[PDB]
Amino acid sequence: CTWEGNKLTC
Repeated sequence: CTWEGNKLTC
């Protein structure tokens, strides 16, 4: 799980 702009994406 990592960050995308300011959302969490897994």
